[PDB]
Amino acid sequence: LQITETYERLRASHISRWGIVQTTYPQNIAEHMWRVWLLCRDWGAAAGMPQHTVRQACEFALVHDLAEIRTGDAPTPHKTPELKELLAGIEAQIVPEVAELEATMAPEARELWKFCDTAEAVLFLKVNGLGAHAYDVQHLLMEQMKRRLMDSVLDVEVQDELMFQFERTIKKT
Amino acid sequence: LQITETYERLRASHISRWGIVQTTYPQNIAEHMWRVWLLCRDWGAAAGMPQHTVRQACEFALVHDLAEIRTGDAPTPHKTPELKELLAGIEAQIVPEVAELEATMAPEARELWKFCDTAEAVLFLKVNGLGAHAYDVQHLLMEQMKRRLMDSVLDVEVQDELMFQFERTIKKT
Amino acid sequence: LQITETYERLRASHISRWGIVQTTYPQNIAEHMWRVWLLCRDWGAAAGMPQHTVRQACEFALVHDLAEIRTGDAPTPHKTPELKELLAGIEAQIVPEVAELEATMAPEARELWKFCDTAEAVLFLKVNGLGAHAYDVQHLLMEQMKRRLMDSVLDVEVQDELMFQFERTIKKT
Amino acid sequence: LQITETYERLRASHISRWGIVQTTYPQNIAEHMWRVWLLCRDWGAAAGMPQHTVRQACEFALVHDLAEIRTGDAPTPHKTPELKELLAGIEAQIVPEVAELEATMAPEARELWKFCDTAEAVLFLKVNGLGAHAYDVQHLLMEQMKRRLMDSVLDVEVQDELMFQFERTIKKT
Amino acid sequence: LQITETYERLRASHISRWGIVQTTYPQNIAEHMWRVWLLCRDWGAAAGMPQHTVRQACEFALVHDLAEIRTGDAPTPHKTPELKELLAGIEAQIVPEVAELEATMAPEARELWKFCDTAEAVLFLKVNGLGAHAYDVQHLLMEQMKRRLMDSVLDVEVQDELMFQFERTIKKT
Amino acid sequence: LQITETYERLRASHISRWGIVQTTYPQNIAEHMWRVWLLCRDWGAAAGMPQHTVRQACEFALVHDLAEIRTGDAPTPHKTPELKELLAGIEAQIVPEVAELEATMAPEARELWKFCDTAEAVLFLKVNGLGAHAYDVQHLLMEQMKRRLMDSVLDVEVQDELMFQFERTIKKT
Ligand SMILES: Nc1ncnc2c1ncn2[C@H]1C[C@H](O)[C@@H](CO)O1
Ligand SMILES: Nc1ncnc2c1ncn2[C@H]1C[C@H](O)[C@@H](CO)O1
Ligand SMILES: Nc1ncnc2c1ncn2[C@H]1C[C@H](O)[C@@H](CO)O1
Ligand SMILES: Nc1ncnc2c1ncn2[C@H]1C[C@H](O)[C@@H](CO)O1
Ligand SMILES: Nc1ncnc2c1ncn2[C@H]1C[C@H](O)[C@@H](CO)O1
Ligand SMILES: Nc1ncnc2c1ncn2[C@H]1C[C@H](O)[C@@H](CO)O1
Ligand SMILES: [Li+]
Ligand SMILES: [Li+]
Ligand SMILES: [Li+]
Ligand SMILES: [Li+]
Ligand SMILES: [Li+]
Ligand SMILES: [Li+]
Ligand SMILES: [Zn+2]
Ligand SMILES: [Zn+2]
Ligand SMILES: [Zn+2]
Ligand SMILES: [Zn+2]
Ligand SMILES: [Zn+2]
Ligand SMILES: [Zn+2]
Repeated sequence: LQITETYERLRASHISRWGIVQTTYPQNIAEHMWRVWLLCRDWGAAAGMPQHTVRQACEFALVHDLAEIRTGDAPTPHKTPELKELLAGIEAQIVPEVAELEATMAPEARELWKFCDTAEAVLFLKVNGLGAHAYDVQHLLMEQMKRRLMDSVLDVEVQDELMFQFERTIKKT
Repeated sequence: LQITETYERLRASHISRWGIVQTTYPQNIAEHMWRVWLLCRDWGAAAGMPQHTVRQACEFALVHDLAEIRTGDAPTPHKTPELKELLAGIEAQIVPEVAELEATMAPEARELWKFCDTAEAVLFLKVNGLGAHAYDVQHLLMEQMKRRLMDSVLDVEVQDELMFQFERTIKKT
Repeated sequence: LQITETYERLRASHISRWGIVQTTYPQNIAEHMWRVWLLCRDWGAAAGMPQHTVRQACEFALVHDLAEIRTGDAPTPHKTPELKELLAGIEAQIVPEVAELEATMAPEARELWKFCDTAEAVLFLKVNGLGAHAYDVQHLLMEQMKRRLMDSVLDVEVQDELMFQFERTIKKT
Repeated sequence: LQITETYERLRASHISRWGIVQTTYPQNIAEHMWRVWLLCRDWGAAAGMPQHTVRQACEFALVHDLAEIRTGDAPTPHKTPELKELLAGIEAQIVPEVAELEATMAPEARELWKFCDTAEAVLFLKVNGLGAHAYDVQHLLMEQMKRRLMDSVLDVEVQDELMFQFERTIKKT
Repeated sequence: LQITETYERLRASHISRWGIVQTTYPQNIAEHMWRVWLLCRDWGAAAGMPQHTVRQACEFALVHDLAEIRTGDAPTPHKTPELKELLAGIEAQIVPEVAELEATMAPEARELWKFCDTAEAVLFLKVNGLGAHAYDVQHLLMEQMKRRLMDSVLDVEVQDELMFQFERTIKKT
Repeated sequence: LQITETYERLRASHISRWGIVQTTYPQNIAEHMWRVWLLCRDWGAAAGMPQHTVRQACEFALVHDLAEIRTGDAPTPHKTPELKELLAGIEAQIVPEVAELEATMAPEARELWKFCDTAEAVLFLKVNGLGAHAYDVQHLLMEQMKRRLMDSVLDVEVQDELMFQFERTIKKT
């Protein structure tokens, strides 16, 4: 069950996202993780967050979905609290090193990562989603991203910078 | 959570299989279910199974993966007994009519359907799988299909006809 | 010429539709037939049509394009009366069992199937058509579907239910 | 019915070949016609055919499938003599200028074009065909190409040069 | 370095355009060159340009990007004067016969070809571009095409006919 | 010319590799950079290289191809010394921060990165290359990778560990 080999980790590019949403092509988790990393790096800096916090978010961004090489990527609405509890234990056996990183993340780093993880998905669908359901999902994700950010421990000035940058970015995407 | 609308059921063609395996294109569950239906129809008849049994397998084949419109399609190795128990309850809320059909299926109809469901996957990868992992998955599925068939309640003559037809079919695929 | 083998019938998923129209991906006839079957099942029931009629439409839906495994799928405008007459004889040699089903279909079952066959195509292009020609084809098909329905033997109440459901479905597609 | 507009002729790149054969992507008739043109140019010259003959083959190569913008591309085995007779009249209404060119082609130019048209298809499948049926089609086409060439009016020395070049080309494709 | 073999020239269909722009699929240079050829043929005739000029533009259209089989297709904004000077020498070694044709082209033939080369790209993106950057590129190309045409040696009546036909064509694409 | 905005950097996933090689799909530079990063991380550690060296290789891996968002990805054989000299100056204006990182890299970090950059390409083609040219490119890259490694400043024990891991990985890919 545990992922221990580079040949397995390389299969990040074989793991397709958006399994219940029509898209122009099957996005893989490697391109997703790179883009989330980029957002954490750029937007963490734009928001003036401490370097140690941005570094932690970026480190997690690059590995956070590796368990999906075994589990597959499952749709957000399907990940209820009960399923997430079961998946957390399974994922900790698959990638214990990722579980350890997740357990060490500071709340501010976690909230930067989560904002960027959802933002990347909205940005992806803006270009590559097809049809009414995909459009609804894009907009639902954007609402969820904003609600989570607003209720988070991030300072309001940081929240505002993240939304400033998100909106500038999506307009040009 | 429950799927009640035709516009949702049409999204069977938006649900991608093989989320952890490299393939030439993203196969959807609609084409999968049609092909499983075809195999149940043709191979149930070739094996001389009673018409009522073949009909039940075929009816289930056409709807059996509909819950994935909500849950996504998850990889076989990930569906452990504990996860399947949780998924069974969730899936019964998503598509109660499919759960009712599953609970009424005769063992012989279930075993025909399961053979055909796995055979379809092997046949798909024979053409459309890419790389060493996909090749291994194709062959693992074929071994699992044979083991399940051999240990099933189907008469040995039926088992042999199903394997006769499977092998003739894959040679020409 | 006759299709007699399961390995050939499985090639339904190798037969590409929309050969003269730009689309986001090549839809095959297996996913098309599954979706037409679904529409016949759901919309026949919504319209209160007799169970025997809906069953006949659904049975035909699952096999109706099998001859295309040999002939290819040809564009609707190209299928003039003279070509259709020639194709009918060829198709009857390719899939005599499908020709027999077609010759037994009740008019109401035929009109349900034809409505759903065209509706599926409109719905597909709504999501997956690309460019001005594809848009025109989508809208032409919708006009043809409505005209055929209005001139059909189906009761006006059935016609209205079919259009009610079609319009609700396409809005959400 | 007649194609008269550049916007319609540009849809050559919207017309997909291989409608009954699994391929890695949907090849269009524009890339096909360019490649057939290239083969006529290069192999006609290699074979020492008169410039006027090579020019005629090349001119036809660039337009020969334009009627498919209306008719679709249909599979070779389906084009029986009776269907071809009907299609010839339809195609002459669609693209009268192409029909006029075809009626003026010298036999040697026609045989160069036909060799190259089939060779291009073999070469395409060598790279992009998927599965056993596609492999069989590739090899059937190669046999048909050779038989037609051997029975043609082309001098044996020309036949041999065409096969010399075909075999060198496919080895490196 | 020099391209001398048909198997290499056939790789025109392996050379992907739009390497920095999101598109629905990877357009190759063979389909591009066919479409540019078509535009030169049709629009040169519509504009009443001399047959010898249209022929020269068409001949160049069919081969003009062959060096990209070695160099790759590079984005227009990246091709600065300094890079183009270096590329011109490299391309002349790759395809000396294409360089010779380019050096013989009459200015009016060159301007017809260049208009059509850019028009084809705009028309392609109209259908197949995805996202805001692709939209901007489509519109930038259209502005560049118009500016080059207006400043060219082509008579104003020819310029107007080319724009008349371009606008009619894109409206229907 | 300079890339300064997150919306531009996100277009890493819009930049297609393998522009002159047939592949099953268009790989983008984001998935490439993630995979190169992974190889640097895993294989640098397996080889016992100092943490500071592996970190530097990994940092560069994640950004090293960003200039291609403007320049496009060009084929290795085309990047002659003269072209690389010109590109180095252009790329330094596009992404000065990447040029600064490149100029600070220790030789051992550079050689780890270069090994992994080429290995990733071989591994990609092993799964996704199509046809004889792609096969030749895969094997040429593997020979180039080995020659560069053997002539590098890396200790022989490090070279051997890198080849040990590469060969184990490709066998399972
Ligand atoms: N509302 C939604 N409906 C369907 N799919 C969704 C939704 N939100 C996110 N996703 C996708 C994105 C990833 O593939 C996966 C979560 O990482 O789920
Ligand atoms: N061993 C396996 N590894 C990865 N994927 C697999 C395996 N077996 C089946 N599948 C896929 C097929 C369906 O998408 C889904 C089950 O219906 O899982
Ligand atoms: N007006 C039209 N123009 C082009 N293609 C069309 C049109 N109507 C239907 N189709 C397609 C759908 C199927 O592939 C096939 C008929 O089943 O034709
Ligand atoms: N034996 C065959 N089976 C299936 N398809 C075939 C066969 N031969 C040619 N083709 C395809 C190539 C074009 O799409 C079209 C003829 O131009 O038919
Ligand atoms: N402004 C632009 N940005 C990005 N890509 C562009 C632009 N203009 C043209 N192209 C593409 C089309 C061909 O692939 C190639 C030139 O033949 O460059
Ligand atoms: N020999 C070769 N022929 C063609 N393409 C090649 C070759 N080697 C590498 N590549 C590709 C990989 C990247 O897209 C790009 C370099 O990063 O060039
Ligand atoms: Li999807
Ligand atoms: Li997959
Ligand atoms: Li199409
Ligand atoms: Li095909
Ligand atoms: Li692109
Ligand atoms: Li490529
Ligand atoms: Zn994620
Ligand atoms: Zn199934
Ligand atoms: Zn149909
Ligand atoms: Zn042809
Ligand atoms: Zn060009
Ligand atoms: Zn690189």
